[PDB]
Amino acid sequence: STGSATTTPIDSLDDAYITPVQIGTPAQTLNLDFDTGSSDLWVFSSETTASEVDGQTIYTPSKSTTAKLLSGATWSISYGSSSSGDVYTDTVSVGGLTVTGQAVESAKKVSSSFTEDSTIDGLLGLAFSTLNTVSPTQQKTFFDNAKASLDSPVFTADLGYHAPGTYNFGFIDTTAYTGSITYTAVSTKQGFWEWTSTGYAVGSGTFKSTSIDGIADTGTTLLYLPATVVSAYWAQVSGAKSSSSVGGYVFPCSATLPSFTFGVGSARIVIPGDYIDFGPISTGSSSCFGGIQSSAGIGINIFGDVALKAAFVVFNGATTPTLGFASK
Ligand SMILES: O[C@@H]1CNC[C@H]1N1CCc2ccccc2C1
Repeated sequence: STGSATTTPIDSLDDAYITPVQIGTPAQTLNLDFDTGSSDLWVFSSETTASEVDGQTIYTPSKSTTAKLLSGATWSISYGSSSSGDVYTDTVSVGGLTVTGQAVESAKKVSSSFTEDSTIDGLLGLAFSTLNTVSPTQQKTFFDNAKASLDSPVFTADLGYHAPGTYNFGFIDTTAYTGSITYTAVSTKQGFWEWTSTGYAVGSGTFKSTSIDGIADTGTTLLYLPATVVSAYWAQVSGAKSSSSVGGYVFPCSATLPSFTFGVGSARIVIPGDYIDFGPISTGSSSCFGGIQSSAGIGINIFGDVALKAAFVVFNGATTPTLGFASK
């Protein structure tokens, strides 16, 4: 089997991407944030504290004839945002691919950042099932449950810049990229799609060969890299500065940003400069927020949407997982 669904930016800045998901019988369609950095499928629900719902579409398990409460099971996750609740099993379909018995984690509580984002109805985790938070019996991701049925045990992320994109399950659309796909090793030891980039370049500058361990994380907006790398990037933008009050590098909105290249083996993925502009820091300001930021406070480097949307990305869930990147 295969599935294919369109993913859409939630706003004009590509702050996140939503993908429609059918849950239950009859179907209840929710728009979920597909997150390759986490492993829970959780949703706003009829159980969510009413004051914490502000425009989201909710899952109502009592209206699904296939929903079954998973007795004694709870979940709780933190990303500074958080959410928690109880657990149903139900039928879940993405893009025509159906899993029966998927754990659907129904929120009783969500933090303010989720409440304040009316466009995101929950998350669909695509990291490794070792990170799933359900207790006392951990549950499998949608991809893990689907994998044996898929034509090939893979999914692909093709995120658009200011444009729609696609998540495919079970096949690699050879028309969606240029050149070849370069595959690179993955460590699953921390439960992530963790890999090592071979280096970087800023604009038209020389490529610096250096190992950068990080995660391919569709649920993170920005590109978080070591302080040395990030300083080298912003040094090429006249007037850019790290702002303690804003919480990262900012730059004059009138600037033209250079591209940023990252290495995948001997291959190179070029992020156009415009992908790195996250707009005014507050409405009407002429200072803009940068899309490449230091990972120093995080403890891991994160190839978030800024990086991934410059590529066609293969999440290969074969017995030894790998990641593939192609230009597009
Ligand atoms: O918010 C992200 C969306 N995808 C998963 C979430 N992860 C990313 C990795 C990470 C590393 C250190 C501490 C927290 C986190 C949160």
